[PDB]
Amino acid sequence: HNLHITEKLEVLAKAYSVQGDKWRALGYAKAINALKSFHKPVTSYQEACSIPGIGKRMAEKIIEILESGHLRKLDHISESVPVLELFSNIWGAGTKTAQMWYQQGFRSLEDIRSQASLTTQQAIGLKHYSDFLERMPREEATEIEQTVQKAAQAFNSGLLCVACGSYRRGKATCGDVDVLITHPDGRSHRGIFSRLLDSLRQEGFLTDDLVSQEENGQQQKYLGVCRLPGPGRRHRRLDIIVVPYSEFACALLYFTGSAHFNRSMRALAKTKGMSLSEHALSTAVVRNTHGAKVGPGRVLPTPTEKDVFRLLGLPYREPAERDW
DNA sequence: CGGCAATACTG
DNA sequence: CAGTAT
DNA sequence: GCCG
Ligand SMILES: Cc1cn([C@H]2CC[C@@H](COP(=O)(O)OP(=O)(O)OP(=O)(O)O)O2)c(=O)[nH]c1=O
Ligand SMILES: [Mg+2]
Ligand code: NA
Ligand code: NA
Repeated sequence: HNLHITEKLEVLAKAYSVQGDKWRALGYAKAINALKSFHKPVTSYQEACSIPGIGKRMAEKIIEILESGHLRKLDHISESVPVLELFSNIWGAGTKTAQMWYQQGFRSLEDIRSQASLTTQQAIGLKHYSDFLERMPREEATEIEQTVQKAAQAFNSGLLCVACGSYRRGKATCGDVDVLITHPDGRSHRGIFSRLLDSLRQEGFLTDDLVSQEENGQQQKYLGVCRLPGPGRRHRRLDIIVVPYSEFACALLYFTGSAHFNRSMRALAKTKGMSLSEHALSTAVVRNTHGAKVGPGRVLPTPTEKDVFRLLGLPYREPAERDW
């Protein structure tokens, strides 16, 4: 909700991110993800330090954007950054691949297309490069969720289908469509991916598969590309997860996010000797001196999302209140 | 000093 | 496993 | 980067 001083920081955060300095980029993310949820412009160095997420190092940079109106750090960002960002926006390519391609002399998508060795996923990502950078209106996301739900309830009307992610958080636009599928009887959700996916392929709704371990009967997620019928339609990313009714609440909480919200909640659980994943909320978890899990602990009953919050000693938050 | 979420595929 | 993804 |  404020301080365009962040637009200068966002640039650095993205630079460190594409370059692989993930932890540093996370630090900037939180500092920025904070300078927004805040209220008044920061006018003092000590007034910065006071904000949770901002430190002495960050404050000194927040003073050069006000006292000087410009951050000199941006003037020394590697010329490789724009290219690394270009490359890492290819679905399936991350910082490691982008850096490798850059080191190999590649500088444009034309270079990637004609000379780079692409994985199957990356070839799909490049083929839909522009489309994958666009967000769809939530109205279209509804159409996509309904298309999957109809095909699902087609072979089992008992299947519960819910659109999660940014859609459930009530955003105006959606990057992809995240559909969670389960079954109230807690058993019939058995290997339905085969039937659902082949049904969606049957009607030409699915165009490309990115992640889909279909040889496996334990498949949990399907990440792919779909496109609604008619003219003026673009390819949209689709992410579907089938979960046992037993893990419905945690799966719903997870898939709804946001990402930063999930990380915050999971971090809280850890401080309480507990653990949260899309599968369950556990207590009495044993972790070594490195926060690594050594002992599983006990799964706690979590029939509903509110239960998870309750068990964590947190007040319930509607999906729209989790848009962190 | 050293964690910063916890998990699922791919090859 | 590393890399990438949610 | 931040912070316990
Ligand atoms: C990326 C990521 C995501 N999640 C969860 C929580 C969100 C859902 C859906 O992710 P998505 O990227 O579609 O996000 P979404 O919120 O739907 O935003 P878009 O509208 O799709 O961009 O997955 C997570 O726990 N950790 C992560 O690192
Ligand atoms: Mg989404
Ligand atoms: Na990418
Ligand atoms: Na497959």
